[PDB]
Amino acid sequence: ETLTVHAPSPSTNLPSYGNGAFSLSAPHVPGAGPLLVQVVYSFFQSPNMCLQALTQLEDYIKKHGASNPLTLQIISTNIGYFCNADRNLVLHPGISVYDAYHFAKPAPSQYDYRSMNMKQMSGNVTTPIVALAHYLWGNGAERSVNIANIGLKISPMKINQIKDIIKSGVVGTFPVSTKFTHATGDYNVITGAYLGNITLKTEGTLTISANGSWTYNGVVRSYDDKYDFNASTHRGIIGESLTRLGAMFSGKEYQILLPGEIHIKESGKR
Ligand SMILES: [Mg+2]
Repeated sequence: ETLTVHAPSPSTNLPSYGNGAFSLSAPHVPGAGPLLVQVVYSFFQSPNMCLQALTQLEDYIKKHGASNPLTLQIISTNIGYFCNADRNLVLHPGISVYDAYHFAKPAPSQYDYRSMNMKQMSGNVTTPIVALAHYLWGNGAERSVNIANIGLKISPMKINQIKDIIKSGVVGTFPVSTKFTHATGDYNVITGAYLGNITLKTEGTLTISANGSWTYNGVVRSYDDKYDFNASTHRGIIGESLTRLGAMFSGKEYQILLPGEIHIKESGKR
């Protein structure tokens, strides 16, 4: 019968992340000055800022109680901080996750989910927690992320181009047109967590040379129209955090849209 967490709103949001009691913390580096500024800037670009945040939420529940009102305030506020930052990243592309999280207007503690929530997610490291947001509070509404933002790394050796073990190469030219399943969770802990396994389509050329070396020059887009956000679809360590949290609190399954197209070129040797 699970617990409800109040959506982020000025009316209920705590004044700061962790209400002061805990914080996002970079790795330790000796020194002072602008050096330390770089350290926190790069830490907000790491997937570890997302894992730390989730872990610190999980840790606080264990220590204080899932139904403790303050815990419930903390889940809501903290997620909202992520929701606000991810909003800044969508509305100001190519800016730093740090500056997105810390942009003073609008105030991050004044984030209002009901009026501010967006279909579009950035695909940056903030997105997994925002994906949790939309489960908690989205009411099965549809979301979206561009495939150009999910940090795709293709390894043609895992596709249908692997049927080059036929040694036929060269050339040089081999037309490729295939659908394939791609496990983002295998290498990308951000994307794996909320998208997990996706189905992709690729058209392009495979260039194998006389000495076993090969290049695949092609285009990738989503094969399936949509993907389900539920516990069975989460992949990787962060996905596991999402699953444990989502079981504990009330929410609704939704679909995520994956539009757009990328260009890849990937080489190797037999
Ligand atoms: Mg790190």
